[PDB]
Amino acid sequence: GGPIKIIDPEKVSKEPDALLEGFEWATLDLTNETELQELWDLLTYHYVEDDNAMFRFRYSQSFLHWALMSPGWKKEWHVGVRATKSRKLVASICGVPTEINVRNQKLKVVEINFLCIHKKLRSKRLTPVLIKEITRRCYLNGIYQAIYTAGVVLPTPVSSCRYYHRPLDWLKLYEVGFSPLPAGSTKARQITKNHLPSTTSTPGLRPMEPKDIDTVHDLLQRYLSRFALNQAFTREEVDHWLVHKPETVKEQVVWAYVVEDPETHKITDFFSFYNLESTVIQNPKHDNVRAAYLYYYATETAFTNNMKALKERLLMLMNDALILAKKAHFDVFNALTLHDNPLFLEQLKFGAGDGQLHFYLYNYRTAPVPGGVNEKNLPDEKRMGGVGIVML
Ligand SMILES: CCCCCCCCCCCCCC(=O)SCCNC(=O)CCNC(=O)[C@H](O)C(C)(C)COP(=O)(O)OP(=O)(O)OC[C@H]1O[C@@H](n2cnc3c(N)ncnc32)[C@H](O)[C@@H]1OP(=O)(O)O
Ligand SMILES: Cc1ccnc(C)c1COc1c(Cl)cc(-c2ccnc(N3CCNCC3)c2)cc1Cl
Repeated sequence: GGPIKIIDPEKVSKEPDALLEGFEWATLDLTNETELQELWDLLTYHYVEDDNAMFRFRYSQSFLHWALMSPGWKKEWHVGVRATKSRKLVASICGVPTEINVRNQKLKVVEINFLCIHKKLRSKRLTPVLIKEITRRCYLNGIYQAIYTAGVVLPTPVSSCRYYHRPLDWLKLYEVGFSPLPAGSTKARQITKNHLPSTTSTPGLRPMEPKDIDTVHDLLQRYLSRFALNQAFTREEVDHWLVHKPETVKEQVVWAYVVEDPETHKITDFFSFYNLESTVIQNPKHDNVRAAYLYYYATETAFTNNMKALKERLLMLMNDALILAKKAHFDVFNALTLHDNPLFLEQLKFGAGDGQLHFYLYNYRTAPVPGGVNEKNLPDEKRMGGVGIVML
């Protein structure tokens, strides 16, 4: 495929379009703690809810710092709208730069995230106005393509993936209304079903350390290249997205583990997962669901091109991930059908979700890509090799 249109740099407007009366554009400076707070206040009460109004995503301030100030980031791409009189932040749309591979073409893009409109300004056609203004701001900086995911269907998706959920603390997920009691069964039998080992089983598995950066970078890129659509990681991005920094990050967001070969001492696998709570909206017993999401991972056994061998190693690596997540007090472990994940989701007892994530490319045309599912929307080993990028 290829780009849909060429942008004339000389016709990109210097000033933004007009906004609804009483409102004005504002560039957010998220190094300023009050503005980061303002953004957190908007998202906490106005961001992504499920269709039953039971859970709302609760990105923490530390997550946002991490997600929005990654290598190459520009404040010009953190876009707000404020009420002119109260100065209150009522809408947002953000991007960060990265490079992607789309069928062996390498593309400079922005990843678009955190589109949010205060509930009281909904249904006023403000979204197209947000979208068009961040577009202009990117165009001024020499970026002309974007990638994004959404829960809703818009023109020409590149792929689609289903959410899966492996219960770590089943009872709490039972009390919040998330997990069913099905149907001639017992709390105890469900806890039994979900009970995990207390120690990990992969030989040489330890926490990732800064010294592992170069070797993990190399393994990740090799693995990711087995996917038609992937993130082309830099060294700095491996550092930023995978290596938690104790001294500077007060609330930990990223968790990475490597597999040091007991004999050769070369890293042969790694996996990672991040922390993203949901607010439980109307609930007596509980306030908070603590969720871990599967992130990037890689394994040398994938290059043996033996699908049975890969299944074996992933079944073991991922079950250690569950055990480690449980140990860090997470209530549920979430994954999508992207990567080689259909090889293990069901067998490790993830239950199919109702959530769907659709993937989009702006100003770039390419043939559809497999999302790990089939025409019944259930995991399928023949339908992988497509989506290799995970977006927050
Ligand atoms: C090179 C640079 C390119 C840069 C940009 C590339 C493109 C980036 C694209 C943005 C990627 C975002 C990535 C994420 O962050 S996805 C996260 C989206 N956020 C939420 O779901 C949070 C809760 N919801 C809301 O805040 C509002 O409902 C939102 C803001 C979602 C809609 O507000 P509202 O409900 O007040 O609607 P409206 O009256 O203003 O506008 C109606 C129009 O908006 C279109 N719509 C609805 N949902 C989405 C959606 N998720 N992506 C794109 N478009 C969407 C819809 O087709 C309709 O168009 P049409 O019916 O006229 O055809
Ligand atoms: C199990 C659970 C726990 C906490 N919150 C939700 C919504 C759920 C329900 O499953 C969903 C459902 Cl139904 C929907 C989404 C969802 C939908 C639309 N957009 C997203 N985004 C999050 C990723 N970036 C793009 C926007 C997530 C995500 C999940 Cl994890």
